[PDB]
Amino acid sequence: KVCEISGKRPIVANSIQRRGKAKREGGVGKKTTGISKRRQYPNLQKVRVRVAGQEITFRVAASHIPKVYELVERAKGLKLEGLSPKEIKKELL
RNA sequence: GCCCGGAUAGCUCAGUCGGUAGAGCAGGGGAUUGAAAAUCCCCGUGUCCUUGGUUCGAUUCCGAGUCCGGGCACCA
RNA sequence: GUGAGGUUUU
RNA sequence: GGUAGCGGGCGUGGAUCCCUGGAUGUCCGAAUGGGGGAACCCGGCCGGCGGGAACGCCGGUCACCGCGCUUUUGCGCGGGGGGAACCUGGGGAACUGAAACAUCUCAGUACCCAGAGGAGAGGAAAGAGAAAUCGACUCCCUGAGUAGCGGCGAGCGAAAGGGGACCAGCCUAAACCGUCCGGCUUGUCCGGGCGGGGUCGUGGGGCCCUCGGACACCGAAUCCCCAGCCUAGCCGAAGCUGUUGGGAAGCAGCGCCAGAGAGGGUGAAAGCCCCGUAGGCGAAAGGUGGGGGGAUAGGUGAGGGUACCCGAGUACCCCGUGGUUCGUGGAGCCAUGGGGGAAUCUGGGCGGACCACCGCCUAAGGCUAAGUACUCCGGGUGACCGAUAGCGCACCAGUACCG
RNA sequence: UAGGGAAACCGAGUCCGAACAGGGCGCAAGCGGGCCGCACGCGGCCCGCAAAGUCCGCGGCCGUGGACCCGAAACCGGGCGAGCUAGCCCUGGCCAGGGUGAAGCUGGGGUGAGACCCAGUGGAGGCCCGAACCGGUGGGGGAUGCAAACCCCUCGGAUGAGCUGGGGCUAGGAGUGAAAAGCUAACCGAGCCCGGAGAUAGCUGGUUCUCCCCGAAAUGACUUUAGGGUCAGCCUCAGGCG
RNA sequence: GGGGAUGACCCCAGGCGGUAGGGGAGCGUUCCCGAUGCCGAUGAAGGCCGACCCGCGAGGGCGGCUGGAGGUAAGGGAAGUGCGAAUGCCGGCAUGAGUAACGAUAAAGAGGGUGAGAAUCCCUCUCGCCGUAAGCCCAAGGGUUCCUACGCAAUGGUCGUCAGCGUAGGGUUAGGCGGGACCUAAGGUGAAGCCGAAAGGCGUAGCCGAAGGGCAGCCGGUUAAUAUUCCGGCCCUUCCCG
RNA sequence: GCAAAUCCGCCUCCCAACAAGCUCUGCGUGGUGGGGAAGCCCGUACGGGUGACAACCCCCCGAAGCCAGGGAGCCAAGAAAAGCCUCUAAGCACAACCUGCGGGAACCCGUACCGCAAACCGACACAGGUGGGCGGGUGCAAGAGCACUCAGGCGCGCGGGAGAACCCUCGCCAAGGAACUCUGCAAGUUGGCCCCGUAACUUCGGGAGAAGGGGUGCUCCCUGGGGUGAUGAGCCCCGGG
RNA sequence: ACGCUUGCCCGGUGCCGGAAGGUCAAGGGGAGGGGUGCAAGCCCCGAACCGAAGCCCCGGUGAACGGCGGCCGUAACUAUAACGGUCCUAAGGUAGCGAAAUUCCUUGUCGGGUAAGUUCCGACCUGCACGAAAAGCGUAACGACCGGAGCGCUGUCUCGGCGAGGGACCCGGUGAAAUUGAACUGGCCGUGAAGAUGCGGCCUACCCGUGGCAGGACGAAAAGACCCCGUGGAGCUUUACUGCAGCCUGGUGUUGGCUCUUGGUCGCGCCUGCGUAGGAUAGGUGGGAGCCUGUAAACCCCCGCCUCCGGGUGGGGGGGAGGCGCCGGUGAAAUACCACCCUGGCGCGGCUGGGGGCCUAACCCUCGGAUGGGGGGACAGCGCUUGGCGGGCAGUUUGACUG
RNA sequence: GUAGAAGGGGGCCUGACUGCGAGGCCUGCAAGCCGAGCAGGGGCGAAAGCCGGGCCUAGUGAACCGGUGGUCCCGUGUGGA
Ligand SMILES: [Mg+2]
Ligand SMILES: [Mg+2]
Ligand SMILES: [Mg+2]
Ligand SMILES: [Mg+2]
Ligand SMILES: [Mg+2]
Ligand SMILES: [Mg+2]
Ligand SMILES: [Mg+2]
Ligand SMILES: [Mg+2]
Ligand SMILES: [Mg+2]
Ligand SMILES: [Mg+2]
Ligand SMILES: [Mg+2]
Ligand SMILES: [Mg+2]
Ligand SMILES: [Mg+2]
Ligand SMILES: [Mg+2]
Ligand SMILES: [Mg+2]
Ligand SMILES: [Mg+2]
Ligand SMILES: [Mg+2]
Ligand SMILES: [Mg+2]
Ligand SMILES: [Mg+2]
Ligand SMILES: [Mg+2]
Ligand SMILES: [Mg+2]
Ligand SMILES: [Mg+2]
Ligand SMILES: [Mg+2]
Ligand SMILES: [Mg+2]
Ligand SMILES: [Mg+2]
Ligand SMILES: [Mg+2]
Ligand SMILES: [Mg+2]
Ligand SMILES: [Mg+2]
Ligand SMILES: [Mg+2]
Ligand SMILES: [Mg+2]
Ligand SMILES: [Mg+2]
Ligand SMILES: [Mg+2]
Ligand SMILES: [Mg+2]
Ligand SMILES: [Mg+2]
Ligand SMILES: [Mg+2]
Ligand SMILES: [Mg+2]
Ligand SMILES: [Mg+2]
Ligand SMILES: [Mg+2]
Ligand SMILES: [Mg+2]
Ligand SMILES: [Mg+2]
Ligand SMILES: [Mg+2]
Ligand SMILES: [Mg+2]
Ligand SMILES: [Mg+2]
Ligand SMILES: [Mg+2]
Ligand SMILES: [Mg+2]
Ligand SMILES: [Mg+2]
Ligand SMILES: [Mg+2]
Ligand SMILES: [Mg+2]
Ligand SMILES: [Mg+2]
Ligand SMILES: [Mg+2]
Ligand SMILES: [Mg+2]
Ligand SMILES: [Mg+2]
Ligand SMILES: [Mg+2]
Ligand SMILES: [Mg+2]
Ligand SMILES: [Mg+2]
Ligand SMILES: [Mg+2]
Ligand SMILES: [Mg+2]
Ligand SMILES: [Mg+2]
Ligand SMILES: [Mg+2]
Ligand SMILES: [Mg+2]
Ligand SMILES: [Mg+2]
Ligand SMILES: [Mg+2]
Ligand SMILES: [Mg+2]
Ligand SMILES: [Mg+2]
Ligand SMILES: [Mg+2]
Ligand SMILES: [Mg+2]
Ligand SMILES: [Mg+2]
Ligand SMILES: [Mg+2]
Ligand SMILES: [Mg+2]
Ligand SMILES: [Mg+2]
Ligand SMILES: [Mg+2]
Ligand SMILES: [Mg+2]
Ligand SMILES: [Mg+2]
Ligand SMILES: [Mg+2]
Ligand SMILES: [Mg+2]
Ligand SMILES: [Mg+2]
Ligand SMILES: [Mg+2]
Ligand SMILES: [Mg+2]
Ligand SMILES: [Mg+2]
Ligand SMILES: [Mg+2]
Ligand SMILES: [Mg+2]
Ligand SMILES: [Mg+2]
Ligand SMILES: [Mg+2]
Ligand SMILES: [Mg+2]
Ligand SMILES: [Mg+2]
Ligand SMILES: [Mg+2]
Ligand SMILES: [Mg+2]
Ligand SMILES: [Mg+2]
Ligand SMILES: [Mg+2]
Ligand SMILES: [Mg+2]
Ligand SMILES: [Mg+2]
Ligand SMILES: [Mg+2]
Ligand SMILES: [Mg+2]
Ligand SMILES: [Mg+2]
Ligand SMILES: [Mg+2]
Ligand SMILES: [Mg+2]
Ligand SMILES: [Mg+2]
Ligand SMILES: [Mg+2]
Ligand SMILES: [Mg+2]
Ligand SMILES: [Mg+2]
Ligand SMILES: [Mg+2]
Ligand SMILES: [Mg+2]
Ligand SMILES: [Mg+2]
Ligand SMILES: [Mg+2]
Ligand SMILES: [Mg+2]
Ligand SMILES: [Mg+2]
Ligand SMILES: [Mg+2]
Ligand SMILES: [Mg+2]
Ligand SMILES: [Mg+2]
Ligand SMILES: [Mg+2]
Ligand SMILES: [Mg+2]
Ligand SMILES: [Mg+2]
Ligand SMILES: [Mg+2]
Ligand SMILES: [Mg+2]
Ligand SMILES: [Mg+2]
Ligand SMILES: [Mg+2]
Ligand SMILES: [Mg+2]
Ligand SMILES: [Mg+2]
Ligand SMILES: [Mg+2]
Ligand SMILES: [Mg+2]
Ligand SMILES: [Mg+2]
Ligand SMILES: [Mg+2]
Ligand SMILES: [Mg+2]
Ligand SMILES: [Mg+2]
Ligand SMILES: [Mg+2]
Ligand SMILES: [Mg+2]
Ligand SMILES: [Mg+2]
Ligand SMILES: [Mg+2]
Ligand SMILES: [Mg+2]
Ligand SMILES: [Mg+2]
Ligand SMILES: [Mg+2]
Ligand SMILES: [Mg+2]
Ligand SMILES: [Mg+2]
Ligand SMILES: [Mg+2]
Ligand SMILES: [Mg+2]
Ligand SMILES: [Mg+2]
Ligand SMILES: [Mg+2]
Ligand SMILES: [Mg+2]
Ligand SMILES: [Mg+2]
Ligand SMILES: [Mg+2]
Ligand SMILES: [Mg+2]
Ligand SMILES: [Mg+2]
Ligand SMILES: [Mg+2]
Ligand SMILES: [Mg+2]
Ligand SMILES: [Mg+2]
Ligand SMILES: [Mg+2]
Ligand SMILES: [Mg+2]
Ligand SMILES: [Mg+2]
Ligand SMILES: [Mg+2]
Ligand SMILES: [Mg+2]
Ligand SMILES: [Mg+2]
Repeated sequence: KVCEISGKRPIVANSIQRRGKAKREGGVGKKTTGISKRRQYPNLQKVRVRVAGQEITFRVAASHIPKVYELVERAKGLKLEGLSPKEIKKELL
């Protein structure tokens, strides 16, 4: 799925397996022996954030783990202790 | 094709961690046992892989591989 | 407290 | 109404018909009070009716999601679904071609999903590429089947520049400043929304000093008005006689008009029998108004000092990938799935491994008309057809019929 | 209109090369030609629209496009179907009649007590015979039939591993399967409908008016190739030699 | 090759079987320039003939009959341009041929009536068949096929006056019967929540979901067609009001 | 009882205890109402008057149906929720609930016909298939089987001649009895009930209805009973001589 | 189902276990080189070494896949095998059956059944080519299964006949079907693509029908259902190829705090060499007549240090001119003065590489009413990357000449 | 085919060269083979002359992708790689 902050999507990518040592390191070269479609995913991980309303769980990538904890200090001057444990979620940017 | 361990007597094998070497068969007669089997005894078969070198030497150590194998590639 | 690779019938 | 037939009534006091604005518009259908096997059933609240408490009906409101206000209640603004073809993004084949065939081609095509449009996408250079050059973007013709890629086989295939259609450029965060709120050490600072301040490569901009003068100019893509166009239409020249025949428009005589001798109908073959073509008028009302006049928002300058800021897990490196002609080749650039990981103009990216010089441009935020594709629909044309043609249907057709 | 060379680069020359040896590429060779300018080297001229090429038309052929037409077995994408059939879940219904007589119970015999035996009672079985019912073993008819799976007789189970009504779930490289590769809407070694797709076919068939002139071949050299191909041989047309 | 009046008209010599093919010359059809024209009721295209004329031909002229309103030179062009074959297609009509069959071997016969027409329609008297149905009542399913009156255009495997066939008019009456305003199982949808590129897929509470549970009606008559509904007797249920 | 209870569950019980009381069904009787034939006249059809003041009594067989949530046995262990009964939370106790007495209201859809076929599904008025219930009587021991026949329908929607070969179905046959054929394939015999008898072998059940046989009709007399009815008179059943 | 058993061998393969050892990926590490720049710097390689899974190797596993022999001589001729010698050997089939659903020779041989038996039954074993859980031999009951025999009875037959109904036949009514080049369609003998109604010769035959047979029209149906070809298409298999699902595994993110001993380029330091032939704690060698020495020697008493148990080398606190080697002695080599690195027990400079023990907040599971308890615990799962297994799946290929 | 050496023996050398190659055999094409002669510089022989492998016919493999030396030709703005 999509990240909650950045938005990195699971992209498709070919898995081009081949056989043969290369040109400058060998004799002939690299011949492609088979191609197949492939489904690359991101590091979608869960993290708990202790806000005084509710301990919210997120879904964020490993390259954006410090974006969440950096985003707590940005999300500290906003309205704390909201009237429901769900409205704290979508009000991050 | 780099690397890995070796080629010993018709047969296969006792080996060195550098100063050693072969035992068994289709074989002839043989103390034996009161003239019976062969327990046991002489006995027919070493370029110890081809070759170069520390070395008193090479029947044994080390270097390239011609001899055969497993993994590893690479083959337009 | 100790002894047999062990035998065959003319 | 097609559309006959019986039986009735309307119209100059303007009937029928056409166009525009309205009202009603049962039920289903995004369906949306709820259920539901679509065109059915059952309700809640507020008013009314039937003698009306119990029963029924009518008129409003009651689905979900994202926003602003409302501290919760609730009120306003949008979205859901469909659309012949087109466009963008995310997935995505196989037969065929290589006279097999797995890389490749077919092809990022058919097809599936999402949203928007009368187009979409793209767009104001971290561009292009050799000339110190061009200067947003889109489309056509060239360049050119060229350079290139490719079991270097099949085959795929640019870009630069030029001639053209069109031409519009902008907005915002950052440094600095004012209010309010949040954490709280209520210190002298942090975090967020608003108001001024900035949109740059000739580097721009914040603060301070000097030159000052704008109170003059530009100007929308926003708004207002209007020319014009569309949804109904109107005016609009000119001929008779006799004969064959059932029928004259033919034929014979004398004529007429032409800004109209296109077409169709008229018992047959007509410029002068009719409807209209030439040409000119026509809007009360509703749409368009890219065309043209006005208004506003918004823009306007030079030197010195300071080096505070110029788009963060981002540039860059490695592995795995897609696109450009680039299939891993010397493999650049554009985005990145993962790992490491800064700087803010003495900072960076690019000019095809790479190093130095020399040139171009500021990425990591967003918007943008015009030129381009297509025809459900409107009309005109056709060396287009004429009921086995043409769309599947010229006819009461996506019907009868099959499943 | 200038071409060589892989390019650099050079140019009526270039390249191979030390080279003017030698060779491969092009080059100039003269068509209409009063050209007598009066030097028979004639320089080049009236001058055929040409050596010399381009643009358009009309034909033959070819490549990419479906490319003379018809016809597959198949592949992929999106969906429709478990009202037939296969399995299963929930809820109901069906099984006439007759017999054999298990476990237990009661009574009697037995001994010290049982175990054990007999009689009655008892009515369970994937029991037996046999109806509706679900099936089709064997025979006959039916064979453009009554029927795109029947009819007459005989049959196996018929209290169950049973039969069946109603509401559902499972699906195409998948479902289900007491397992045959059966069934999945009358045809299943991978359904049906649409689209790619006018797929491909060196494989069959067909290919429409007339007249005239010439006229073949079934051979050779090669191909994961022998029924098809490329070149040559054979034929025809046009332009030149004679 | 020649006379070369260049004659595109006649002499001389040679040749004229032919598939796949190569080449040359013509005919016919749709439309277009010619066409603001010409032909055409004294008769156009098309249809049926010709023993007529021209042409080696595809064919073109002319004459007669039918037809009732279009056709188009000469010279050219563009083709959706010439059919007998493709187990081609579409529509018609043949052969098979007055042939097989006429649909369970349960079975018909006779007298009257209607009617133009009767083995087939209506009535009566005999005979046969089913009678755990070939009888009756419901749920499926079908959707006016039910009844009456008038008829045989078409249908009934023959006829038919009849018809489940056509035209018209009627006919289905519910507090108590079966469903909803009651509930639930398998299963489906689905607040919260979870997962997945999107379409979407799981999923608590709750909702839907039945031939399952609960709930108050029995007997007889009436029409050509309605009956636990209409009516006669008789008994109950739910809710509201005093 | 994811408790709030006087309700339910558990433990202490003076008692009752195979019972009785109280509630829930079915049947009979029951105020009363309806039906009332076969046969006969009028009969076009349809059917109508009828024959009555109609009778409407008794006996037996007897269900898979009702009481029902009965009883016994067995393992494979045999749904949910709603109505209704009861106790309470917030609330209300001038309310609200229950039983009577009188008066009102009861809504939307189905309703015809065929429904084991001519109207459903099979291109057809198709010898196929289609769920549930009633599905009579007599005899065969019984029975939804067989044969016939009540009520109800039907003669199957092409017939009439002759009575060739040949096809299908059926019946019969001197003598042989499987000799035909790949094979007793097909056809035929045995067949139901009661009574004697029943082998090899075995997992002791079975084989087994083994194989083999005898009887079955009708009339009269005597007699054992059982059920209902009353103890038997009457009526059904099992028999024996 | 059940009675008796599952005997032989682990060589190939599958599987399990393996802290010894070989190979190997990403990666870590990096001597030594290359390009460029005036250099500072930047960019490429890079051999040593470390580095899992997997493969190789060892053992086990046969109610795992899988198989289970030949040859020469010997007993009163024959026969043997029960005995003696070989192995492509891992191993040579044991019990129990056997011309059998197995047997080619074969109808093997004998006996029963019949008069006649290629079938059947019971044995013989000469098992091409039974066989022990792809189970071996029997077995009460049972089977719409197959094979054989007998019995009473039957047309099934020798050998047919007769009768009945529904068709067939005639008449009245309705009235198709596939096939079809046109047909005015004779036989024989020859020819013709090699099987003649049509061609040639001879013979026969008036035209047209009705009922029947099916010998012909190479009759009809289906574009052979057998065989071959197509570089046709599918289903299935495998140690045929390549990928994928899935599984194992190193690195890395999620993912942390500590501790123990081990590892690598690692020589600053410790003091390690005795098969040894003589005097031996004798390393190969380099100087080898000087220095241990009065800044505290010698028979051996200090003594940490290691040890093959002999013994030597450092702190030397009390000694007091004596230790004795270059040669002789050993030999493949001569020290005692200055150390060149191997052989090693060992302190540490660079990174901790791996293996354990504890806590745990991340993460996961779980508990009635869950911002809180319990357990696992930085492991699992998940992403990227690397290597291996992998017909479970998919795309595929498997040639041609050929009397 | 060869003794009027190509056969056997001895001396000296590597022409078992580099750039070409007129004219041909054969062939569909691709290939295969003979090659007098020119230049440079050699070997043998005093010279004339011969030597561009083997007495001859078989002893092999088109193309593409790459490896090792030289050439310094191109090398993507410039100089280099
Ligand atoms: Mg990171
Ligand atoms: Mg003795
Ligand atoms: Mg009108
Ligand atoms: Mg009128
Ligand atoms: Mg009127
Ligand atoms: Mg009027
Ligand atoms: Mg008006
Ligand atoms: Mg309107
Ligand atoms: Mg309304
Ligand atoms: Mg609704
Ligand atoms: Mg809905
Ligand atoms: Mg109100
Ligand atoms: Mg009111
Ligand atoms: Mg009122
Ligand atoms: Mg809206
Ligand atoms: Mg498109
Ligand atoms: Mg895309
Ligand atoms: Mg493909
Ligand atoms: Mg291909
Ligand atoms: Mg492409
Ligand atoms: Mg939309
Ligand atoms: Mg849309
Ligand atoms: Mg536009
Ligand atoms: Mg646009
Ligand atoms: Mg846009
Ligand atoms: Mg845009
Ligand atoms: Mg910009
Ligand atoms: Mg351009
Ligand atoms: Mg321009
Ligand atoms: Mg501003
Ligand atoms: Mg007018
Ligand atoms: Mg006018
Ligand atoms: Mg007139
Ligand atoms: Mg006119
Ligand atoms: Mg006139
Ligand atoms: Mg507007
Ligand atoms: Mg405009
Ligand atoms: Mg700064
Ligand atoms: Mg690339
Ligand atoms: Mg990039
Ligand atoms: Mg990234
Ligand atoms: Mg960069
Ligand atoms: Mg660069
Ligand atoms: Mg249109
Ligand atoms: Mg049409
Ligand atoms: Mg017509
Ligand atoms: Mg339909
Ligand atoms: Mg030349
Ligand atoms: Mg020239
Ligand atoms: Mg089913
Ligand atoms: Mg159903
Ligand atoms: Mg049974
Ligand atoms: Mg029944
Ligand atoms: Mg069956
Ligand atoms: Mg059958
Ligand atoms: Mg059978
Ligand atoms: Mg039976
Ligand atoms: Mg039975
Ligand atoms: Mg069934
Ligand atoms: Mg599919
Ligand atoms: Mg599968
Ligand atoms: Mg399955
Ligand atoms: Mg089927
Ligand atoms: Mg199929
Ligand atoms: Mg096709
Ligand atoms: Mg295609
Ligand atoms: Mg071809
Ligand atoms: Mg000729
Ligand atoms: Mg040719
Ligand atoms: Mg010529
Ligand atoms: Mg003449
Ligand atoms: Mg002549
Ligand atoms: Mg000719
Ligand atoms: Mg020809
Ligand atoms: Mg036409
Ligand atoms: Mg005229
Ligand atoms: Mg006329
Ligand atoms: Mg015409
Ligand atoms: Mg006429
Ligand atoms: Mg055509
Ligand atoms: Mg035709
Ligand atoms: Mg035909
Ligand atoms: Mg006849
Ligand atoms: Mg006949
Ligand atoms: Mg006939
Ligand atoms: Mg007949
Ligand atoms: Mg009959
Ligand atoms: Mg009669
Ligand atoms: Mg009569
Ligand atoms: Mg009469
Ligand atoms: Mg009759
Ligand atoms: Mg119905
Ligand atoms: Mg119907
Ligand atoms: Mg009707
Ligand atoms: Mg009538
Ligand atoms: Mg009629
Ligand atoms: Mg009729
Ligand atoms: Mg009449
Ligand atoms: Mg009717
Ligand atoms: Mg409901
Ligand atoms: Mg209601
Ligand atoms: Mg419900
Ligand atoms: Mg409920
Ligand atoms: Mg559900
Ligand atoms: Mg769902
Ligand atoms: Mg119900
Ligand atoms: Mg019910
Ligand atoms: Mg409950
Ligand atoms: Mg009814
Ligand atoms: Mg009725
Ligand atoms: Mg029934
Ligand atoms: Mg029917
Ligand atoms: Mg019928
Ligand atoms: Mg029927
Ligand atoms: Mg049935
Ligand atoms: Mg009797
Ligand atoms: Mg009886
Ligand atoms: Mg019966
Ligand atoms: Mg009767
Ligand atoms: Mg009848
Ligand atoms: Mg009849
Ligand atoms: Mg009939
Ligand atoms: Mg007869
Ligand atoms: Mg007889
Ligand atoms: Mg007899
Ligand atoms: Mg016989
Ligand atoms: Mg015989
Ligand atoms: Mg039989
Ligand atoms: Mg009784
Ligand atoms: Mg410099
Ligand atoms: Mg340097
Ligand atoms: Mg540096
Ligand atoms: Mg059975
Ligand atoms: Mg017979
Ligand atoms: Mg019949
Ligand atoms: Mg007839
Ligand atoms: Mg013949
Ligand atoms: Mg003839
Ligand atoms: Mg003849
Ligand atoms: Mg026949
Ligand atoms: Mg722990
Ligand atoms: Mg925690
Ligand atoms: Mg813990
Ligand atoms: Mg981990
Ligand atoms: Mg496969
Ligand atoms: Mg393929
Ligand atoms: Mg000589
Ligand atoms: Mg050549
Ligand atoms: Mg030689
Ligand atoms: Mg560059
Ligand atoms: Mg450069």
